[PDB]
Amino acid sequence: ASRLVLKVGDQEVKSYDLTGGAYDYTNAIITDINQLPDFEAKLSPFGDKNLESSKLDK
Amino acid sequence: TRPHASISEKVFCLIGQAEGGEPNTVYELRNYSQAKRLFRSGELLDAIELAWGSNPNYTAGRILAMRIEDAKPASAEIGGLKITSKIYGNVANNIQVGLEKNTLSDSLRLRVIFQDDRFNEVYDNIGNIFTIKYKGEEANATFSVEHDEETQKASRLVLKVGDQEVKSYDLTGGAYDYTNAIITDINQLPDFEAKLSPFGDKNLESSKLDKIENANIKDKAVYVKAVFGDLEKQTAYNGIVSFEQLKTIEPFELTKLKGGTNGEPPATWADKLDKFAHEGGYYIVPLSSKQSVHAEVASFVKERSDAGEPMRAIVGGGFNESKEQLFGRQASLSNPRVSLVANSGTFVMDDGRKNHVPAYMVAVALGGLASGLEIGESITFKPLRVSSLDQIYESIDLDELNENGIISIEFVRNRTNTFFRIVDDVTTFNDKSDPVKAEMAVGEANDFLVSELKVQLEDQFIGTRTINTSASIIKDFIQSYLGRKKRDNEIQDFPAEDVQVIVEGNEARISMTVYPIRSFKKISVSLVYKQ
Repeated sequence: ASRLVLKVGDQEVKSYDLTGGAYDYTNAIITDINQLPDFEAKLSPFGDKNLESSKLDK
Repeated sequence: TRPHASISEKVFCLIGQAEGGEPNTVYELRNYSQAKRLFRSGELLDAIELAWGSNPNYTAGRILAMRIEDAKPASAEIGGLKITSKIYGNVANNIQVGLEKNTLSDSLRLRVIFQDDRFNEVYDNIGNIFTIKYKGEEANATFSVEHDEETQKASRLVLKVGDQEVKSYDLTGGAYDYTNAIITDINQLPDFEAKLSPFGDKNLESSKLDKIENANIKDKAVYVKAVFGDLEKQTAYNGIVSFEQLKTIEPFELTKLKGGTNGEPPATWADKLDKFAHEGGYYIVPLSSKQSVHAEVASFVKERSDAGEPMRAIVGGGFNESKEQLFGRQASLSNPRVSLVANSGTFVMDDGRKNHVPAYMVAVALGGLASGLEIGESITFKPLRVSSLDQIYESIDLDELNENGIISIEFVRNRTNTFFRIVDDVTTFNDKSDPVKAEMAVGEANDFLVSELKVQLEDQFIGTRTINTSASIIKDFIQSYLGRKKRDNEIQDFPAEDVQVIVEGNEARISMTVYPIRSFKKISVSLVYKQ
């Protein structure tokens, strides 16, 4: 995985660059999505999955 | 709270593929906290801690190290600034820098992020050097700051009441080099006031102030900004990043630096390896692998010794290299001052990871041990503290290796303990008839003794006081020197009566004999049982 992109309508609001940096771990993605006023993110209740963001799926 | 509490002569060299710090420059090392600060990763960081973790008792002294890479720093041009990373290599690309505005103060804000170090800092109140206020009863009052259009240095600060100048502060040079003089003199005027910014002693040079015109003062405490000089004050000696002004500074989005490079593997080593030619190291071990390195290092060492600088290298071939390969490497490396290590293994290390260790790094460990020994003390039978050795060799194989001049390591399981001891210090030079060439400790003692004798002869005689310093005086000086060295036990004995000097003109030809320390190597016991 290289990018996670949030799009409102047709246009990108923000993108999380998963190639490497602040978003090596998914929990940073959860926190930053939660930081956006219009978006929310919540971790799965079944254990601290907490996977590396490079292993996310298309 | 500035005063507070918070909570071996044989210098050794390392060179090879380090993955951190600026390359092509020699670094002198004393503690591995210094190493991690500079050599973040790669074989050099392992090699340093191995040298200082080489032996339970012995350790290497100060280490001279260079990263041999063509690395360059990541950099960016954005806004009115050129941004350069202090880190060298590909990792520098991860650095992200961005300018913002603090609207509450009408001032810039800077942020730098580097996630690998977990480094994240904010710099605030950038600019806003000092405020000006006015109290006169006239309708309005203003000020202006103007530059020299060529250098863009501030040249004047002018205070104007109505349309006309009351007073001007000539910032080109003189009493107003520093802004604090401007503050004091504005405060001296009855109708004007000035107060320094509360956020630190900004106290900038007045030439670095910014261009302002016709700012109305009467209703406002108006800030002079001087953003770039304040940026330099707050960031010049700080952080991972540095800035240069190309244009106007304005906010820009957080941007990754680009262009961080490590460079290709080097095709040759002379132009970088020769930097050790005056650093004063004795032992050197190259962490790199290829035989071209061994040839170039041997040539370098030989040139240094021919130039009067003693040096010796320790080498070891790869992983599990059989005797046939090692003999070919020895035949390609048979000159003295190079020691070939036969074995490779594993090191238990403070990383937690069990390292898989080539013979090059075993030779590193051996160089760290030898540099920690006393001058003239042999690595023979000393412990190595290797974890496990990928060893094919038994007693006859060890004989074959050692007779060929190839250093070998033997695992010994004592009755209740295990240790790895190295059998001998034989050099790669094959002919055993001359132990100065064949044996490393004898050569080391010879090099140090000869250098000392050279220096003492220089001081005593090549001061060139007179030709009347006849041959008998030189003989006496020699004999006194050898007597001192016998007293120090640096030599076993010398003939008192068999030193001769012949002098003719400005030249003295001298011959002497010295008995080297005779080492004792072999024992055989014929145990017999009776009754």
